[PDB]
Amino acid sequence: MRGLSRRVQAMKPSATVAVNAKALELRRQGVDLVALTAGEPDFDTPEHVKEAARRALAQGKTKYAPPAGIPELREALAEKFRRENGLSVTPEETIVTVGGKQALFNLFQAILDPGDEVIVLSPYWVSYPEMVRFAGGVVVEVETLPEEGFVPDPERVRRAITPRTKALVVNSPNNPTGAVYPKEVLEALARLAVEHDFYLVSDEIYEHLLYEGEHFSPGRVAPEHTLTVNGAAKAFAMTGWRIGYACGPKEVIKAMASVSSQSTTSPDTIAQWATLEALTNQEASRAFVEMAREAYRRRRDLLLEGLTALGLKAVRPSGAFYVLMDTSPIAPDEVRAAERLLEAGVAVVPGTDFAAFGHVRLSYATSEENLRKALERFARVL
Amino acid sequence: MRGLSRRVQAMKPSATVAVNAKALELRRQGVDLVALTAGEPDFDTPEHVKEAARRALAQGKTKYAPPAGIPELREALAEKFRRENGLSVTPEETIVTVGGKQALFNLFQAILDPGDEVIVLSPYWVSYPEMVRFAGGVVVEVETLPEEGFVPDPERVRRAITPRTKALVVNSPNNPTGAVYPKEVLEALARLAVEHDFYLVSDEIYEHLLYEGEHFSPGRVAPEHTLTVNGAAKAFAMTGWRIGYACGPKEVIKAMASVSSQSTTSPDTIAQWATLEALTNQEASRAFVEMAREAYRRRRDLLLEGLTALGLKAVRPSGAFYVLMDTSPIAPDEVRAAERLLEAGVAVVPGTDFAAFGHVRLSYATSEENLRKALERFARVL
Ligand SMILES: Cc1ncc(COP(=O)(O)O)c(CN)c1O
Ligand SMILES: Cc1ncc(COP(=O)(O)O)c(CN)c1O
Repeated sequence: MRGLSRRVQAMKPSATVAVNAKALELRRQGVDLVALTAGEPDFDTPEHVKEAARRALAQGKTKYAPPAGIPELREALAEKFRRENGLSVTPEETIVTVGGKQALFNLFQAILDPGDEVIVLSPYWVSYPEMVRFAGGVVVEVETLPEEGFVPDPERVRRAITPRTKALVVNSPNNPTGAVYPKEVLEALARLAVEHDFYLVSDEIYEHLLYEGEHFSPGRVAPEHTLTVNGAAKAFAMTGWRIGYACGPKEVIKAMASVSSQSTTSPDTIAQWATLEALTNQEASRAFVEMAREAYRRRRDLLLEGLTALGLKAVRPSGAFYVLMDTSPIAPDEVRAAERLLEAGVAVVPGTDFAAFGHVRLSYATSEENLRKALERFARVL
Repeated sequence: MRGLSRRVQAMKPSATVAVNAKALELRRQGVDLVALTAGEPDFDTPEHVKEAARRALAQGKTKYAPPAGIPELREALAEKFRRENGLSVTPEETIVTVGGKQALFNLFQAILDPGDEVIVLSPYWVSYPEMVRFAGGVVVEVETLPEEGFVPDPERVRRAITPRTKALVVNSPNNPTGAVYPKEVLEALARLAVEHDFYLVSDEIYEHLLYEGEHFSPGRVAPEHTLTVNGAAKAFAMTGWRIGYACGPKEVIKAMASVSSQSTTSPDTIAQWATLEALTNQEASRAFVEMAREAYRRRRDLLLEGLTALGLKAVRPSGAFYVLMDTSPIAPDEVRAAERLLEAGVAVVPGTDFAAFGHVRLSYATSEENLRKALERFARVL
């Protein structure tokens, strides 16, 4: 017989991706709207990275790369995790994937048997629950509170652990909250994984878009229980290049490259060499990162001051480029609230699927002009 | 508890990929060996395609593309399947994936429930069985005979159909056999799918590397049951670019883009624009294709004549760039036979995992010099 599988029938395709398409299609309709839905830098990818790509193209580096990635990138990855994060990985405990998303997807497909539980901290990124269930696992949510700055309380987390717990997913800096969890809290979560024997999956793609505090890698504390996921996407404005990377226990990494060989073979060879440049050319990349960070910081402060002045509540973010705004003043719920905003000319992502009810997610990864323009419309809505 | 999943523990990572790494590492050791294991063109990707890429880089086309692919490529895809294959698809029934492999992987994840059977014709490509089982399906093998030119007998196929049959996988031109199935046989297989109500998955990536006969797309006969898989990899020497495409029933295509959104988001944006050029610039691409085909043809004939002279058997291929060679004269089995050849300085892929026992797979996608050099070593082994 014909027909789709149950797993695909159960799955929700990316909600953030979906709302972006809608806001983009509305502008084609000539509709004047300010989109605050983007989850990607407005800056183009730095020139040094583009040159590395042109150089690869010219050198004929267009053939298949190994499932785990070109050796050269793996060595630079080992160096980056070591130098920037304190992790003691070897190139063999490193892997390159089609974006950080495929690092996570291949991760779950490699460690989840049907029924295995995965603890997810809410508000969580739209994709965690979907990937966990597509692999057959069960999502166990542990709540994070705004009054606690959206930082996890390791005690609420311990109370959600069961004999079925296979993994715990931490994301700092956080999407959609923008929170940066303290070293102490991360060490605590890392200890729970060691004590109870399960995997800590640390999603660090926003590590460089930090404005206050410091970035701590739990993998320093629990090295054989931790899988660190990262990527070139946010740090270098390389979202469309599709290059992510991860490190951790050699056996899990080796399992992940196996899934890669039977699905995508390996990521784009040109994009791989381009990324090698972003990582090794420290002077040039550090320069881009410093420049983008200060621009985002400047946009964060601008946005937050405006919300405060309009009497809209929002926990002050310390990383990433998102803000969860309490929509109570606008409507009784995020869906109706997001509808009103769209009608006022501003597109936001409702917090429904992030489990951030009563809130809406804003992105300050656009021009100051757009931010100011959005703030005016918020005003009239109120 | 910690531990890998049972599905990943059951899976065999790509065998062809593995033997290539070994032959490549041996040459680094300074070992003098001729590798006939490659499954990729020796030609670099044509200039027009590289230019389209440079133009995209320069225009800042580095952001996320939609899960199904940039609209422009989908429209050109609809035009290609229509113009080149006789398929009546629309852009909405088209999808771009990270290589043809992800088209197939996402396919099976979207239509296979545990226990669903998928008929696979042997010798089959190493990855079909692995992908089928990773999604929970069961592989039902239907044998193809050398004495019948490795062309499937639709009657043996009908006798393998059961109430559990969800799909049938056809691959023409074929890897590893190089056989090109006749229009009649393809129409017959397409009818079985309609009659018994199941999916026909037609893997056509080698459509342009055809030396004798014509390429028929079964999707013309059973359009609502067929999923045509293809890619830029073989036709344009774009293996490392990771761009594949497929068309078929809108609901299945839409399910495939959903899996993409929760795994890789979308393929490389730069590689997508590069591919748009390969498809629309017909004069330039047609020129590359004609040139490469005649070079492969010239290498096929060279290889085959040499085998014939050494008294080694092999069915004469009409497409792709592989040849299944009967290794009886060399050893009692492909594994021992592949071992002897390696020591004689020639690396081949044993037919074990292709279910082509007693055979070894050779690739004539290298210089005439390499082919001649390999033929000398075959001589001394005998
Ligand atoms: C929290 C989080 N983790 C992982 C990713 C993966 O990103 P990509 O596929 O673009 O690397 C994203 C995308 N922004 C993200 O927001
Ligand atoms: C029979 C067959 N089908 C599909 C593919 C997919 O190729 P790719 O991922 O490089 O597009 C290949 C690779 N050569 C193949 O041999």
